[PDB]
Amino acid sequence: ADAEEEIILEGEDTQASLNWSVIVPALVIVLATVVWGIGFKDSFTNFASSALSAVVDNLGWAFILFGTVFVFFIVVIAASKFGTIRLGRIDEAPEFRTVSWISMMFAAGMGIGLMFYGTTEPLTFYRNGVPGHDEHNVGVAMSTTMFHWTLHPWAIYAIVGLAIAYSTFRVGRKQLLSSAFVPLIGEKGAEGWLGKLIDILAIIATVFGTACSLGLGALQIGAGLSAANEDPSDWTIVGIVSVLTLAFIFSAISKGIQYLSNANMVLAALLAIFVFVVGPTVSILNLLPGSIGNYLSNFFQMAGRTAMSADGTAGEWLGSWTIFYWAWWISWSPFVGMFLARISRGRSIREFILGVLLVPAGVSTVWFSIFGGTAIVFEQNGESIWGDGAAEEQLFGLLHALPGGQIMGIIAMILLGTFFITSADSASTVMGTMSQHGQLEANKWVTAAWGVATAAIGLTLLLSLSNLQNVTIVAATPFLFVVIGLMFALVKDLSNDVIYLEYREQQRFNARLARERRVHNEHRKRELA
Amino acid sequence: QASLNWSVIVPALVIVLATVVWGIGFKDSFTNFASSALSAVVDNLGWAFILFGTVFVFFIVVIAASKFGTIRLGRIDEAPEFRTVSWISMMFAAGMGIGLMFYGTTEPLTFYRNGVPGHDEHNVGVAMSTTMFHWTLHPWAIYAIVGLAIAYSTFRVGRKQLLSSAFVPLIGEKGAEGWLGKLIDILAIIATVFGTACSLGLGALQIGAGLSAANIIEDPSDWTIVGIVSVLTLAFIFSAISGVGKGIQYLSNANMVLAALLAIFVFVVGPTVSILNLLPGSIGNYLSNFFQMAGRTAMSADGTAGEWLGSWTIFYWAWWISWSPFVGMFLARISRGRSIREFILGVLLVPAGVSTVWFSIFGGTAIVFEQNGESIWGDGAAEEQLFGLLHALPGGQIMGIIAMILLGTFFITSADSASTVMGTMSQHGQLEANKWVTAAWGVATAAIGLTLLLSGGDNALSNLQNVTIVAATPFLFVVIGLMFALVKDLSNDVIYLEY
Amino acid sequence: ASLNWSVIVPALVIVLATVVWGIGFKDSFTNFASSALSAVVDNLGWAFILFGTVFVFFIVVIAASKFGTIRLGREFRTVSWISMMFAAGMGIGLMFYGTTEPLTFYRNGVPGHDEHNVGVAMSTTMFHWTLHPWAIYAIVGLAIAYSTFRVGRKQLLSSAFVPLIGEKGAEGWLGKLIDILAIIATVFGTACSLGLGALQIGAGLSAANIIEDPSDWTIVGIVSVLTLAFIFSAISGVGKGIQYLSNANMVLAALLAIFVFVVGPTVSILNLLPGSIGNYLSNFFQMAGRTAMSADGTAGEWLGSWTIFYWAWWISWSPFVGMFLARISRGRSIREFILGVLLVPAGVSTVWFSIFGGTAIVFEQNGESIWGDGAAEEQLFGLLHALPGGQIMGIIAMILLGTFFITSADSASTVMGTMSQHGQLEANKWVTAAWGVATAAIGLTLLLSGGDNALSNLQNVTIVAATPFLFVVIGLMFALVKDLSNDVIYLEYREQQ
Ligand SMILES: OC[C@H]1O[C@H](O[C@H]2[C@H](O)[C@@H](O)[C@H](OCCCCCC3CCCCC3)O[C@@H]2CO)[C@H](O)[C@@H](O)[C@@H]1O
Ligand SMILES: [Cl-]
Ligand SMILES: [Cl-]
Ligand SMILES: [Cl-]
Ligand SMILES: [Cl-]
Ligand code: NA
Repeated sequence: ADAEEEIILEGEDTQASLNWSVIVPALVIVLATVVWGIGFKDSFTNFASSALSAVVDNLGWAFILFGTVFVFFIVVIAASKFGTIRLGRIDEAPEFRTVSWISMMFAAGMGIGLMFYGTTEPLTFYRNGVPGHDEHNVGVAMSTTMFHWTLHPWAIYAIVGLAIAYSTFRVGRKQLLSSAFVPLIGEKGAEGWLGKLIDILAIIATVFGTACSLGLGALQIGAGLSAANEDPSDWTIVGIVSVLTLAFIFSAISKGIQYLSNANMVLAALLAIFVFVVGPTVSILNLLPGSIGNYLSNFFQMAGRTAMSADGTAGEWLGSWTIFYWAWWISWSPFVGMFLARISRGRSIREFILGVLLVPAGVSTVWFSIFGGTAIVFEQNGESIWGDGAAEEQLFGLLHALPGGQIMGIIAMILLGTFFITSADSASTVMGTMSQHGQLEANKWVTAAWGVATAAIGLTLLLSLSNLQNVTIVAATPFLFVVIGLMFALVKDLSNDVIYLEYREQQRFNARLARERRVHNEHRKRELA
Repeated sequence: QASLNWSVIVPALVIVLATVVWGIGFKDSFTNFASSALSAVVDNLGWAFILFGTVFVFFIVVIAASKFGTIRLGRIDEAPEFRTVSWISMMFAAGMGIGLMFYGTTEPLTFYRNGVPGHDEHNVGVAMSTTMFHWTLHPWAIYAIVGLAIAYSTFRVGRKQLLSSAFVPLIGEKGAEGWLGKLIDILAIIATVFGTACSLGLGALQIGAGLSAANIIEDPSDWTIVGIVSVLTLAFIFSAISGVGKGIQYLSNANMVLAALLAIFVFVVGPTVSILNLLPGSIGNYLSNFFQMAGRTAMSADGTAGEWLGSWTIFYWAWWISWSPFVGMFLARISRGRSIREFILGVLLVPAGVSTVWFSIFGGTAIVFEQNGESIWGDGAAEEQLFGLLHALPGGQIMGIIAMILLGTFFITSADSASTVMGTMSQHGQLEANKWVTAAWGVATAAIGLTLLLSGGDNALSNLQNVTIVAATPFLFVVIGLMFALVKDLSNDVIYLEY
Repeated sequence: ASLNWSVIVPALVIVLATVVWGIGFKDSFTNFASSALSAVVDNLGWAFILFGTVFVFFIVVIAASKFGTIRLGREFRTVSWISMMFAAGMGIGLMFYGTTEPLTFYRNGVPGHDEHNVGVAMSTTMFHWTLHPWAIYAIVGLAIAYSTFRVGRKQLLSSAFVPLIGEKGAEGWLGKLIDILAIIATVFGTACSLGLGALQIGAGLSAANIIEDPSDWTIVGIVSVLTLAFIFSAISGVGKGIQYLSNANMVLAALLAIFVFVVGPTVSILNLLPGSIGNYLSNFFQMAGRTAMSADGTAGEWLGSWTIFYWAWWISWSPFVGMFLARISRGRSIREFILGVLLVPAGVSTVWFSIFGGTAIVFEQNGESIWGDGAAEEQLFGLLHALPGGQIMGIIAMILLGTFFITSADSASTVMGTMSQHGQLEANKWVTAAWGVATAAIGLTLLLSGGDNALSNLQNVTIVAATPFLFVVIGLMFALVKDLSNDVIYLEYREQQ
């Protein structure tokens, strides 16, 4: 027994048997997407469309409904009795230091978005207005954006994060996105076909998710070069893709990820601390209460905005906006949960939440307040930043209108890169981890096999943005349910938790004990007469 | 014969008969008292129905979150007689009914076509968010109070299953049997009379305007809107005089089918995707606009919405206060041994779920019809709009015949479940009501339905509403004061003292 | 017996100057008011806005959570206690802006909203007079009352900062500075409040057919009269003076409102209770989020003379109010004290505005306006005269107006003397009458500095006076936390599992 016991400890830990049926079926869709997008660029882009108008139009309500559920659900679980439960066992304290913890996850699950949409999204919602609302409305412009980037999207991570972190550290299963479904699917099913199907959908959803954030990032680095210092031909779209395609493959191997994302303060924060002072410092402050206040005010209105909203005239806006962000963050969750779990060893199910929602929310707030704020201010001063309307161009158009803009258009260029890099190395490691049966430390070649093959989709979704968008949206549609159902696994798992049962056992006990106590003191007081 | 309090049955009868006589005999000097009182009630007591309507929702929710939420309806540490899933399935049954049939298509659409006060017209959200506001939290918060009350007094303590006993903490022991004890249980009865009879009329009128639309009867003549009732009035008796057990589940299961069937029909045939969109739209909006709706009044809209109210909000509120005695019993019965916290959340969410999807489907499909050039409005006659909706969909010719029947079945399960509850408050809290009393009440109640329905004449629903409003008005304070009894009663509970 | 000179003298140099400067250099004086006003507003407005809400959430978090159970002790009847404090914290408020505010927000609308909009005219008026302000009273009083009754330090506002500044700190230059700002803030606030009051009472005589002239020889009478009248009460201390007045003050309060409630648009006023509350909850966050950047930039000026002024004003009032709230709240639990400064004062503000603002709107609606020439200090009486028997009740309103101020003045004065003697609870009458008159004569300064410069200086000078004190009120928000966590009843509970 002793010889077969410890032999399996070093067995699964060393296990590098790359699942041939988890990797290949993914390599298939990936390279098939590349070729069906290189060789076929006429019917492929039609797939993106017809599919989108099917996903968005027939499942949009599901993103809309459950998107707001995932928020509440996890807000409950957090303030729930399951809160005190420690991810792993009570023999484990926080793995990394808190500040390094919250910083490693917020800088890992954060698409280049804040760069890309930070300046645009608010300035757009302000110029063109959003459905069911007037125009040039600061409140709605801010509240809406906030709504896209704070609690709503980040509770998605929390769910998958807690679902894996528990299924792994607390129970002891392998770090598969499918093992988190054991409470429902069973020990057998997670090793059956579904287990893979999920670990597949997870990988494919991860790919399109990263490739999108890659394409957008590329377009903006390129547009960042076009306006700052120019490449009409796709030499740099494929060249700057390489610069990054190789950059994050570095950390996937190496800690390098523990340090790369760590420096996003000298870069990102600097940019913000810069724009804060230089620009409309006061106006920005005015948008802090204006963002939180208005965000809280209009919250449910947004969760209710569907296709019938605005007298049925919003189906489009959603697809271009909200519904895209939902599906897009979803495609990221499979691997952002994987990562979030790891650094959350020993984190209570509660503290894990607040560090996943509140911190990233507070930043997303103070970020869109600066750039999206300053932008809307210039738009007001008649000193527009809009330009041609190309989001990729706007970011810098704003920076440049500020004393010391060129120097920051370079910083924000690299920052745009690193923002992707630090959140693409974690992707790869996970791409392979699932490629090798929850192999915590995947062979550095298999992860690099994905990270690069994932950028082979970026060069496709960008050379053949409504493709980087649509394809991503479609690639996440099924995995949506992988989060919706996951929201059930996490419950029928906790509810089967030892320490919780030991609590719910000593709970029933007392109602009986107390009952006896009061019933025999109702006789003492009744027999008294 | 028996000892069933005459002092509660005679004062109840006289007022029902007086209304049937003063409704039939003086069918012109009755409509006056109707609009005359309705004007006093809505003007002078509108702020009340409004202010307290929302109060009840706070009160109830505070009582679940409160440390009282752990207490369970019955002896200490008692447990449910049914499984939490069978429990739910019974409230689901309580959800669907005539009100949903009648106002399921009309109400939303109306708030679209016309828009509500303080808001623009053709507003999909607001049209739903308002509907929700009428049929979800607010209405059930009321029932949940009365229910919670009757369930505590009966199971936790051991008082008779009566509303008077619910007031013991305040009125005193001698009070439940005294004048108030009878008064309260009288108002409760007449409340249930016009409360149900209201539901009955809608059916009889809808069924009627459904025959003239199904091309069976020439027009909903004042002779047509009679044959409808009387036969369903005979249908009632048969289910009561041979054991009322057929109404609670033998018809419930029939309704659970026809209804679920019908809803699914429009759901799949009609704009399935739109209907779905109106799930987060209904809920999402209904949360955004909750308090703005809780603060709407005659002053609202620059002082120009006190009428919109008396025809909707104030009416419904009065229709809920009135039905609260009946629903309180039903709930109280199928909820013994359930914790208060678990009780409320079930009585608020399960039903809310039913209404949400239901309106989301019907109204939803109506609103989408409006949006896309194809209106079902017709003559604005809410009675016929359900069918109009139906006939606009393929096979909507047979579904219009089915709805005709589910109305009958409902007309029973409503006049049937009510007859028992009505008979119960007549016999000192007797659980199993007499086979003659219930059967008698149901018919009496229906007699009022016919009365209000015929007394108004052309679009008589006014009376139905007005009178219902006038019947509930006193019992609105009953419920309000019922909040106070519940609190002291609970603060005196042995477990909150044990803790 | 040994009044802290370093907290008094340095606190007098500032008020003994705002006079000579406001009287000697009349021009450059207001050129500072109008200047500072803009600096504070344009640059700190965001704060009053932001943290203003922090005060509501934080205080509600505390009261309902753990610490709420803590007692404020190791004295006064309860129903007298509420009036004691309500009267002490509430001044000219309901009387000066009780008719004009809803009526103004209605006619003109409010930044980012249509006009003739009842719901918002209430939501906005209610926003200013219910929770947000009274949370500013709960905090200061709390930090003090606790630092004193639960810990043992003196009632000096400074000592409530002990948990952060140190037992040595509240004795250092800050603890004094804190009790220095505490004094001055308390003074301007009552001066501004006195200016408005007397000013309104003056106009109360104009259309009263008693004194047509807004003559100084008249307002001065009313001013000094108020002074001497409340000096009687301040010196008469709690039991005999203050406690007796605050009840009488409430008595008139009802009598008036009751009158206006029956005589005026009864049902409409009732209709407004739900409408006032509902809308208030709905538009709450939107209002907490309304900033100078709201309404596309246009919201700047409005906030300047409405919201921000209010917050800033209530802050110049937190020192004495909150500090007095504490003294009369020994034994009162943390939950009983926080729900004692909010619920009832917020629930009394509500009924008030629904009866007055409601009638004022209800009038606007029937064409029978009561706006006149748009002079706040007149509309109250315009409202009354329109109601049968309003002539006599008009006089009651004038008196009650004096009362409202009086009950707030005495508490101020006494509390001031407490800050003048290292926390002497019941200081020498002569000192509580010294500040009572000292602060009083300041009222004349801002009133006799110019016509519009009354409103100009009373408003602005007050704002500045409570500009730094704002941080003081946000600092207590920390010192109070630590002072709480490290409490016996709490230390004995943290031991779980
Ligand atoms: O539904 C109609 C009801 O009113 C009728 O009388 C009404 C009718 O308008 C009308 O029948 C009556 O005057 C009509 C004169 C010719 C009818 C014969 C009358 C002779 C005197 C007694 C009443 C009937 O005046 C009454 C005014 O209310 C009759 O009483 C009945 O038909 C019924 O009660
Ligand atoms: Cl705004
Ligand atoms: Cl119990
Ligand atoms: Cl809408
Ligand atoms: Cl309104
Ligand atoms: Na006062």
